Amino acid sequence: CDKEPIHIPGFVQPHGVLLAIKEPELTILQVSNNTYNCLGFHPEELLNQPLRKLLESEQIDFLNDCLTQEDIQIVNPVEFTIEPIIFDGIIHRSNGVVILELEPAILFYHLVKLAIGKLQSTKTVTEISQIIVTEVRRITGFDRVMFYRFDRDWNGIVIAEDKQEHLPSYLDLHYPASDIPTPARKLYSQNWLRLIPDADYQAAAIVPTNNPLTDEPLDLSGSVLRSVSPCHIEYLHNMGVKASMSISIIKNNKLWGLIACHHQTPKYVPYEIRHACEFLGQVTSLEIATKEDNEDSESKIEIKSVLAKLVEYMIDGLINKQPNILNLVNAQGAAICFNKELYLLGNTPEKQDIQNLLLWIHNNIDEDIFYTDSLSQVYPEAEKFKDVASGLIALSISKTQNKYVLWFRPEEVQTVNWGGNPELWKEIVRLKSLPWKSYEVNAAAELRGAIITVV
Amino acid sequence: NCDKEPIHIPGFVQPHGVLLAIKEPELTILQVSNNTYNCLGFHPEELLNQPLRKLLESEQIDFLNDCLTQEDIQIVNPVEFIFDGIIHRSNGVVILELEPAINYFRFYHLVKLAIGKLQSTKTVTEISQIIVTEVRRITGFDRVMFYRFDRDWNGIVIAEDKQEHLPSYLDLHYPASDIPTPARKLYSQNWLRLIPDADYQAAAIVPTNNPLTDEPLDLSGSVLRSVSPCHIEYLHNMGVKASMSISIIKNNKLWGLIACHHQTPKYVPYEIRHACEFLGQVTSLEIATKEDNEDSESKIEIKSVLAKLVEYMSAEKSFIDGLINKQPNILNLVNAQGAAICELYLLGNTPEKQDIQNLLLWIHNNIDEDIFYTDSLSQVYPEAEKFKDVASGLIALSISKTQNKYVLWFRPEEVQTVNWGGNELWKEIVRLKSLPWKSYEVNAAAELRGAIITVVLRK
Ligand SMILES: C=CC1=C(C)/C(=C/c2[nH]c(Cc3[nH]c(/C=C4\NC(=O)C(C)=C4C=C)c(C)c3CCC(=O)O)c(CCC(=O)O)c2C)NC1=O
Ligand SMILES: C=CC1=C(C)/C(=C/c2[nH]c(Cc3[nH]c(/C=C4\NC(=O)C(C)=C4C=C)c(C)c3CCC(=O)O)c(CCC(=O)O)c2C)NC1=O
Repeated sequence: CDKEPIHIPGFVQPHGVLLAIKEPELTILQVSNNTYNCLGFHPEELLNQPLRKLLESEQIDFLNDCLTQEDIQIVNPVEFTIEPIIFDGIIHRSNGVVILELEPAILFYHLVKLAIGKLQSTKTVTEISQIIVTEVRRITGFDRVMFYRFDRDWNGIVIAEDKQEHLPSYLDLHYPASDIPTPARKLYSQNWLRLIPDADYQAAAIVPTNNPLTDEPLDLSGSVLRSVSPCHIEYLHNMGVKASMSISIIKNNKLWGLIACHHQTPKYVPYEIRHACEFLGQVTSLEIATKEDNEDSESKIEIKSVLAKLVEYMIDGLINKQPNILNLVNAQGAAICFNKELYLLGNTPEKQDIQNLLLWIHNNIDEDIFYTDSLSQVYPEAEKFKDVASGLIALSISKTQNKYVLWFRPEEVQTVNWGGNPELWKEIVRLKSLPWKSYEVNAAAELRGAIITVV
Repeated sequence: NCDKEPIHIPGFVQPHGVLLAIKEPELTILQVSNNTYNCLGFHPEELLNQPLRKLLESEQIDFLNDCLTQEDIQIVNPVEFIFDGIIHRSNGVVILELEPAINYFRFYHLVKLAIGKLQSTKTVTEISQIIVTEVRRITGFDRVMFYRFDRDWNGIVIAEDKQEHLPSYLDLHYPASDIPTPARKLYSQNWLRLIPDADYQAAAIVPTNNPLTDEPLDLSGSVLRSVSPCHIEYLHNMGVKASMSISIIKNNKLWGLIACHHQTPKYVPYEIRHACEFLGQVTSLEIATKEDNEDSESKIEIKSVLAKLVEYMSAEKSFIDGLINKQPNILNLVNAQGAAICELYLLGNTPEKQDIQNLLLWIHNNIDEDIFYTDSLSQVYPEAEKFKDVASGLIALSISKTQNKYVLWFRPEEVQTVNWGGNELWKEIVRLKSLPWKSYEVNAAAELRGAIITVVLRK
């Protein structure tokens, strides 16, 4: 599945025409199969003929001036005419042979400028998600538009949705990482927009399948007409999705998420709308990456500040004054266990249970800092106090002196709603606290030296 | 003072257009610019609490209602009433601005080519030169300058495309006083601004207050809004009789301005205006992407330097020998040219012994923080003037304030020659001051203190 090269299917979607054209002669090296019905010329009539076979010398002068540019895509939304049939066209190099793609014409900043400032006023990522799904639905008119964030395991989840009122909601449904394989994620990373105008499309083959000069298969990663994987066309047929459009939300040059637009009737997206939506991806990708670092750096500076108030306080100021020890790592409870002395704070396991956990940590843990979001899986007795200390951060200030600090977090029962995973599927996570942030555990490890310093 | 001027409600508008403040949804023309009688054939008193239908054809107000049904009217701008109309709701009454209506295939083609050239850039300076060149090629203004703002809100001409004979204002800093806070906010709201004729006589709106609510007409969204007198006096002072500006915006803050200037009067059509405004939006997103990626690269390499330093401290008998002798060393962490780990251990271009000893004396006697930094050590410690050549910028890292365990970084003085346009030329020499410390460098210094204490307590 991840081994399958979707980027070189050897086929294209019927609605457009593909022409791999070598340069400088502009000889037509490769064509699709729908070159006849769409362009009139039969596929054998076009092969190895120079591009002047179907284009005017003035349009060819235009295309050659486009070839002079450092990147041809600066001119990309080209308009050619070939019965004065009109075609929007896409130009891009791949394996040297310039791919040209023709989609028939339909007879833009105002559409986006509302959305740009509407995104500029956002505060949280979820606001960006809801605003962008609503705006993409209003611009496109798709029956369904879902913002779909990837997680640390590259699982999907419908973080936002805007749909037909009669359609079922897929909100906050998780999907397995298998549903979007690695080659698909790479093509989404390299393509701002992906389009499947009709799920019932009969693929037209690229004849010859290989480039006549190089024998290499034609690379179609940047091709807007690239054939869909049947493994996904069958999935669209299962859902009734006769039209599909994905906008790749990218952050740190990697696929932060997707915006999927499913339409029950088959739907062709005008280039002026594709320009409006592909531009909206750059705005959403920037507003998300900017809002995310603000929530993280402000969280990181805040954890750094409460440690500073703790250091100036100093056992006295750790458990007493307003920025207390459990504020440092956002714990629910805490226990300072110095020798036979025990200082509880917040909600903690009873003193016998804490002494048992301390004997366990003295036997097992061999590091100054140890942390888990589910203590029950390593210290099974913790199941009795899962509701006060499902999560633990042990800070062994001194192994020989029996000096420990134990942060405690309550169980966080999670109800993960999958669309199947190896129909609806609830997954009930339990004995698991809210996971520790990395900076919280780093501040907890730093607190050991901050405690030793005040001797 | 100048920062407390309500420029958004002059009560007047630029003569070249006609403003009509109409109350929704009756299309009742509550307010008109006084110049209606000349360019419209209708006296200002003829359209007061009158329906808009008396002035516009019913075939055109039928489209206007379909525009008003939308959540945002601006999608329909410019309406074709021969006049170009701009509709935008503001302060109750919707505003209808009418301008005379002035093929153009090369214009849109080079517009998209300019958008692609902006997307092909890799540094902010390339975006600056490209956007000024393209806006000049699109508009024909005699002068086009990119005007980046300072953290002190000083301007600076970072890019310029001007006439061959015109003076170059490049690199000239300008005082923040030139752009008062309300003007900065209005430029943060209105993305494009035009004064077609600096010598214009303002057209008053009758009534000045809203007839139904005794409120000023909020011209903040108006494209015909009259300029404040001070800006027009400056336009007379340097003789540019027509101006355009494109707001560059990042994080909802005015990151800069693309100032256009013309010796002759110029009347930019709404099509070229909207194209330049979209180019400014593209330039804003591109500059934000470049700056964020550059900050991410510098932060990642600084974290890698810190990780290598921690690995050296964990793989050497004394951590000072892993911080100094090994490469990357402690200088790589904060981009310093000198260092001194206090005993004492020098590294690189540092003040000589007894000079650094006096610096540690002043540090123990005065500084009262875990970490301290300044780009001009001499102005808080005069003795540093004797060694400003090697240590004008300092980072004092208080590993242990009590027993005097310190780490100091040093930067040489970098003399700056700030060529000001005002308090004509006003060159200002800045000395006794090193290059400014970047915030991530100070963060790396504090993280180095924490990692040093951790590896020390490992012993
Ligand atoms: C309710 C459940 C549910 C799931 C799981 C789901 C997954 C899923 N699979 C794909 C495409 C999707 N899926 C696959 C491949 C596979 N995927 C597989 O599960 C297997 C076995 C293969 C094949 C080996 C590919 C290669 C692509 C990308 C195709 C393209 O965009 O051209 C998308 C993107 C759809 C679009 O952009 O139009 C989604 C959301 N959608 C849903 O609604
Ligand atoms: C020779 C070069 C040159 C300079 C330096 C210049 C100044 C200048 N001052 C302002 C803002 C600027 N400046 C002021 C005000 C003031 N101005 C003052 O000198 C004082 C003392 C005040 C305050 C009382 C205002 C009110 C505005 C905003 C005007 C507006 O758009 O409403 C702009 C941006 C306005 C626009 O986009 O047209 C410019 C270009 N224009 C030029 O052509």
